Amino acid sequence: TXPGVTXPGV
DNA sequence: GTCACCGAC
Repeated sequence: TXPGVTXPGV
């Protein structure tokens, strides 16, 4: 996720 | 986080 908690995705 | 397979903590 994010960053934080990438994306999704990448 | 939650998948797509990458991201970039």
